[PDB]
Amino acid sequence: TTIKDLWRVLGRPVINGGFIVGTTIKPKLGLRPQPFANACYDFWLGGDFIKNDEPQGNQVFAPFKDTVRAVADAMRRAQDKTGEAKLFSFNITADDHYEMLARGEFILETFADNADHIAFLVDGYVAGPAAVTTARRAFPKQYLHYHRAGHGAVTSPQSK
Amino acid sequence: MDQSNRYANLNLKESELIAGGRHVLCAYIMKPKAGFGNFIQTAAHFAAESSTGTNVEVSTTDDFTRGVDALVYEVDEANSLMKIAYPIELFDRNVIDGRAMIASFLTLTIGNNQGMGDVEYAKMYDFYVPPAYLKLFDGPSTTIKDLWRVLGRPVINGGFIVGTTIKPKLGLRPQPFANACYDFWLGGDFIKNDEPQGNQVFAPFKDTVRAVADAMRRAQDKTGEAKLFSFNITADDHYEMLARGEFILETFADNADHIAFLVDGYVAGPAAVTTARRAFPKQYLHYHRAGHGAVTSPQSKRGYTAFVLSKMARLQGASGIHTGTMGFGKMEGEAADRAIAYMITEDAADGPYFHQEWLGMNPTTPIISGGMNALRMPGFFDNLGHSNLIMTAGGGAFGHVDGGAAGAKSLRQAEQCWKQGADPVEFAKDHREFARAFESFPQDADKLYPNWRAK
Amino acid sequence: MDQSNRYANLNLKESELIAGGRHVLCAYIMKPKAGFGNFIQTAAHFAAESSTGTNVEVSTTDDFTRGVDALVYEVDEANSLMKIAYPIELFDRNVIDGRAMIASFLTLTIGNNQGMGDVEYAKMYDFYVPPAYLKLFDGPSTTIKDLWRVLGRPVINGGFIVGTTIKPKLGLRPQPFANACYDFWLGGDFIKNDEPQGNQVFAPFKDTVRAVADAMRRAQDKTGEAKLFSFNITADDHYEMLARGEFILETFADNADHIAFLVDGYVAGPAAVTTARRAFPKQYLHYHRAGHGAVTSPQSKRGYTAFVLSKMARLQGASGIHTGTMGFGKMEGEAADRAIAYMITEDAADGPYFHQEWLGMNPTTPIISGGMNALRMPGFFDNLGHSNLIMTAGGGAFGHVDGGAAGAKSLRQAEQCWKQGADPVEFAKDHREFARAFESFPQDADKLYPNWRAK
Ligand SMILES: O=C(O)[C@@](O)(COP(=O)(O)O)[C@H](O)[C@H](O)COP(=O)(O)O
Ligand SMILES: O=C(O)[C@@](O)(COP(=O)(O)O)[C@H](O)[C@H](O)COP(=O)(O)O
Ligand SMILES: [Mg+2]
Ligand SMILES: [Mg+2]
Ligand SMILES: [Mg+2]
Repeated sequence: TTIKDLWRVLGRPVINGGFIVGTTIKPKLGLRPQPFANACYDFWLGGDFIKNDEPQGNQVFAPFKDTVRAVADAMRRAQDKTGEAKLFSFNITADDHYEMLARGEFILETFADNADHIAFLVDGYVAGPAAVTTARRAFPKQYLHYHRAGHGAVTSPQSK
Repeated sequence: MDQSNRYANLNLKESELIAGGRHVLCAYIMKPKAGFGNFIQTAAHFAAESSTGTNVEVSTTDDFTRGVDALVYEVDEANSLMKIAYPIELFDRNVIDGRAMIASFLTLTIGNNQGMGDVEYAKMYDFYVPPAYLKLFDGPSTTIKDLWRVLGRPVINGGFIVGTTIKPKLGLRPQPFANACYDFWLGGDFIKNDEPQGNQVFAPFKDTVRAVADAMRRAQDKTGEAKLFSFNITADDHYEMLARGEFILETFADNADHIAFLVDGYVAGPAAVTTARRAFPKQYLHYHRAGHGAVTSPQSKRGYTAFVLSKMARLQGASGIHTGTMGFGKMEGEAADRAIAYMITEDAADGPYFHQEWLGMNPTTPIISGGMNALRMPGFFDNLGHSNLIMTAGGGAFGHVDGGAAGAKSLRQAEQCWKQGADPVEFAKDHREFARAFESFPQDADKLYPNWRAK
Repeated sequence: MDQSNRYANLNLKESELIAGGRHVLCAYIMKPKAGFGNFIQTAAHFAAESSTGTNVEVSTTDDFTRGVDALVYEVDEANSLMKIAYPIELFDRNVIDGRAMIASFLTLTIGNNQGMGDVEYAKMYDFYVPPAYLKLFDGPSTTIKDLWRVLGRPVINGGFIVGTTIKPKLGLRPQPFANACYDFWLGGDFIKNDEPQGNQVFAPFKDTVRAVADAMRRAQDKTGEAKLFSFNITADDHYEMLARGEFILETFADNADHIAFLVDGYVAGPAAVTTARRAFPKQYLHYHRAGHGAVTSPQSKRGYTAFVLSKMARLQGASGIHTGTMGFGKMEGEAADRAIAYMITEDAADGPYFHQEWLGMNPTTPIISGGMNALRMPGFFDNLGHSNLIMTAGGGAFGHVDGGAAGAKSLRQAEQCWKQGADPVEFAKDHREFARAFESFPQDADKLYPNWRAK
């Protein structure tokens, strides 16, 4: 999957479809499910793309399924309001391969006719190539968002 | 009962329906049966039985239902033409991934309406899919580009892939089968299972696959060239399809990307094609269409055309599909079928009724097969205009007087001749295998190149 | 070119081929295209392209291949009849369980031969399967018997199942849909999804299943009788079919054995039917055949007949398949189609050309649908000879002047009328719901019972 598949969903030209306006939901952690979805709604009124901050997942104060449901609702309300398509990149990073599947499958089922508006984010450096490949091979039809948190430990020029 | 007031609106503009992007348009050649309704009444009933209605009024109908009625927006009784617009909301979607299914498109647009007692016949010649519906289809994940890469050819316009079908269609035991594979590969690139070849009692699946894997390695070592095979994994049982595919990929090991998977999509159905498409997206999906002639034939006035079948196949995710020899081979076909090739390869193309933008959806390769040989190829390429495709000649190769290997080279040389724009008879003078194709099929040479006995 | 020497042996006796039990026999109505070979030459080539050969001689052919050739063993040009014997060794088998697949049968017996350029048309009217091949097919695992048991009827000859299809075909949102279900169930037994109903954006699958499950519980409490529903689980993607099937069974819980699974077997293909058959063998498999008319119609001279389709469906494992209204409804059909019902229900039955022993393979129910109502039912039953079947009337029930519940009862009473051998008009005097069907469909009542308004 490429930006082209994101351009197509947005109704942009598939060749040089241009700039995708995005944000990361902040606070990095701490927003409970509905406050999270409200911020998503607010940004989508002016922007295209929203990613989970890299650690956001299934924290005790923001349960995964409740948060996904609220975000799906926010997407529908924002698209109804603006008349334009909106995208979200969900973090499905996990140690357990089957947890990654369970997260991805629930998201795609929840979003339903907006399923192709969904990207899957993987913390590829800390979880490893194995996590990246899990998402790549299980969900090839969903835009695979490689997040590289932790990479700086080696990639920094300070490192030799 | 007359349902034209509800299911017909000829004041609708086709250009506005397209621009709106909320409708699938279908163009039919339909004729009402005598002793029922007139053209519009029948067309209206047709639309109803294909969307929201039945043959009588029901109390359960509400205003929301009426909003999604399929509408007859254009008719031309003189040419028996009928055009229907389907609100895209009608078509079924997967619960698991929100994507489209061609089975739904088929059920509504060409299902029960094919059995209506008040219709004599009705055939779909074209359909239009808008972006919002188009982007929900799988589309091809693998293309000829990936075959070109394995062969070491340029990934852009990598050219002609010389192929064949193993003959006998059935009867070769595992090693005789593999020996035929080895022989052809000495001169050619591509080999497919004949469509019924699988796990016959006299040619067990695993033994045949093993022998062919060995044959591939021996041919690649001998020639120093990469070789391809398209294995039939068609089955009723989804898990049989997986088991066959998985064994093939494991057996071939480091040659696993040399493997294509063949599916008899028309008789086994869209479900079988999708099984292969979704389970093995990294393997070239070879859509074989055996049985299609029952409806696509011009002799038939029912079902859908070969154009329609090919266009559906692209949405389904076929890496390549058989498009026929366009009148140059043994099967029914027309030169005008070139338009079928263009519709499945280009990003923008014209159908008989609708222009289609594919929005960067991957192309489907035209696979040329059916009584082709070296002599018939130049004419075929002239009509199509390019050779960026797969062509197979079973009889044309193994029926070569000098054997399968020579047969393969005759196909290679035949395309080189067309590419060079040379005269076939003159070209043959400096190309033995191609020249020997004249003697292999003298009846063809006599008809195609009168007074060829120059040699 | 001329292959009659190899692929034709008219000295073969059909009785010995049958007694031999080593051949699948197929009967075609074929016409050669003008300007090619005669009948036997064309039939021979037909056999070649359907078994071991191609349109030319190949060097790879050995004596073993010659042994499994399909043979033309009978011809009658005057009647355009052609009979071919296929050695059962030709047909593909599963690696995983050694069982048969109908895809192979289709690919060989009615695949590529439907596109041959030298053939004008060819249609299969009958086929024979010998024991050695017959026993390798799944057959039905669930039958009407399992529905009768749920209803509390005798498991042998449990009688008529009063059914309907929910109309509008599409457009009812979840709760209006469930309301229509509840209403009909007050008078009827069985409800099926209209064939395209699934997971439309305005009627999400899981919400609809939930609403229908609630409707079933409410209707059963109210009536004190068991109620059945047949859900469409058709999809391109095998896993989409499973996801739908599993959710339904879990949702209905202690009513799970009240559930049938409907599959559009013709457009989705044999692969889809088999997915449901093998994944849910304990759930009634409802084979819906939308699209079939494109080949089975007598207007078509290609493909195969409805008889052939039905016979295959029994092998495939269909619990029931639509067999049509046999001329009494809105779809194309003839009274002689009664023979189709007999072939799929009995252990021994005659086809147009072949007698078939089924060796105790489970029966397939004749499912009657298409423009039926209370008024049309007696005539239909007279021609068939029994009412041990499922009949649905969508428009016939929800088009009833007093609503779905009254519609349901009118169908019940219509069958009660026929079984009692009473005169419909006289019977109506003491059965209001049935009498009100006359007023619901006055054009039907006028022809079927001319002076019904007098009384
Ligand atoms: O069985 C055959 O006849 C072929 O292997 C061709 O063999 P030859 O090369 O020996 O003729 C192909 O399956 C047909 O061409 C299919 O037809 P289409 O491509 O029209 O669907
Ligand atoms: O969509 C329909 O028309 C039906 O639900 C009948 O509705 P009605 O009762 O309102 O006519 C059935 O699918 C057809 O009968 C199929 O034909 P067949 O059984 O011949 O395959
Ligand atoms: Mg971050
Ligand atoms: Mg073939
Ligand atoms: Mg129906």
